[PDB]
Formats: sequence, C-alpha cells, structure tokens
Amino acid sequence: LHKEPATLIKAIDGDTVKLMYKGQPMTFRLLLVDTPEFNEKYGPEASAFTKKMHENAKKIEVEFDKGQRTDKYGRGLAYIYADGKMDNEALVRQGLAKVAYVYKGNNTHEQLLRKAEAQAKKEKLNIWS
Ligand SMILES: Cc1cn([C@H]2C[C@H](OP(=O)(O)O)[C@@H](COP(=O)(O)O)O2)c(=O)[nH]c1=O
Ligand SMILES: [Ca+2]
Repeated sequence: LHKEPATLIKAIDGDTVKLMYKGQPMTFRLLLVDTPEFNEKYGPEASAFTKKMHENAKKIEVEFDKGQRTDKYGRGLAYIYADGKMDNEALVRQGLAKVAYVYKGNNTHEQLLRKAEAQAKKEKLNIWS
C-alpha cells in the first residue's frame, strides 16, 4: 500500500472529509471505522477531532487499500494521514470511533486498529466510559 497526496477542501464529520485528489473534489470515507454521527453522543467531539487534525496538517495523504476504492455512494474509501499520522488509527485510539465495516480485501490495517481500540477501551475513553 502507498500514500498519495491530497489537500483539504472541507471538513464534513468524524469519518468523512472533502479532499482534492488528483485535482478533483471527492468525499472520502475512512476505512475500518465508525464515528458517531454529529447528532449522536461523541459525534460533535469526533467531528471536531477530525476537523482539527486536517486543519493543522501541513500534509494530507490518502492511502487506498487493495480492494474497492469507492463505495456505493461514490465516496472514496481510504486510510488518510495527517503529517504522517493515520486519522483512522488516531480516532479509534481516542475512543472517538469503533472499528467497523471490515470487509474482506480492504482490511490491511485491521489489527493495528483493533490494537488501538483495545487500548482505548482499557482506558475507558469517550465512547468506552
Ligand atoms: C466504511 C465503509 C462504508 N460503506 C457503506 C456501508 C454502509 O451502507 P448503508 O448506508 O447502506 O448502511 C455505509 C456506512 O457509512 P456511514 O457509517 O458513513 O453511514 O457505507 C462501505 O460500503 N464500505 C466501507 O468500507
Ligand atoms: Ca459514521
């Protein structure tokens, strides 16, 4: 798997973001995670966490997995990195997302994320308190 450039266009919520990728605007959905929707508990905090991660980044990258690159809604499915740090991992480690939507063939970073989730639950963070 490999990292490719992208630039912020705009925040959407905890697990979706609008990025410019290969010079085209696209909505991206983070692989292997589920943040609460804005209107749910820890939804606002998830959206704030991801928004901040992308605003503060000098460099954003997207990394597709081996399988499907777009979902049925036309959203890109990727691991996204902010200054080298994986958003997907960072959300789970903070208890602001669960591991979820693990489909065969797009699951390269599953166990990395599950390790992060175990550590978040151990610490009873956010969604696990
Ligand atoms: C994360 C992810 C979501 N999805 C689809 C499945 C879900 O379909 P349904 O909308 O039919 O439930 C939906 C969940 O996204 P959200 O969690 O953003 O709503 O997006 C994928 O198909 N592939 C994926 O890798
Ligand atoms: Ca969600």
